[PDB]
Amino acid sequence: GTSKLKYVLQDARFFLIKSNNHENVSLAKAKGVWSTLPVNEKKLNLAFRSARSVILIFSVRESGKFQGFARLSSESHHPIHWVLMLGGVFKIDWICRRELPFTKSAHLTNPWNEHKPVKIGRDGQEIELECGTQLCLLFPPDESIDLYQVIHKM
Repeated sequence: GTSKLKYVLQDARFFLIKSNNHENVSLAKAKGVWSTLPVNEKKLNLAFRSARSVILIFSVRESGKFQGFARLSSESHHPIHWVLMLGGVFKIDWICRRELPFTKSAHLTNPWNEHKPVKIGRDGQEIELECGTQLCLLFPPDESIDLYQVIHKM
């Protein structure tokens, strides 16, 4: 179903994460971690304290797709063999590891990026609540995920 997912996303904040390559997203999916440049690290740490859930939505540049989404479980902390100055490491719990093609989100506009389609945005761009909720609800359901343990972290 979608009910526990909607509960996790209630009053959440959402951020677009852009990566240059698939290897870094695969590592993030395997290890449950992400790292970003200081300008975005400071914004995510502020957001983590400010909201019940902070959601990162991932897209590999040139792939034409999102690769999934995850929820911050910590602020950053200060090794990971990323394919490239970076900040600390955020722990994340994956909510969906399935892909979503940009063609399926063409009806969603992000007010915080001039109402451009939600696929458009620099790494770290915040996605407004309604747009981000609907984007997450478009992903295929990931039946390998149990949101019970995520709910307990809130």
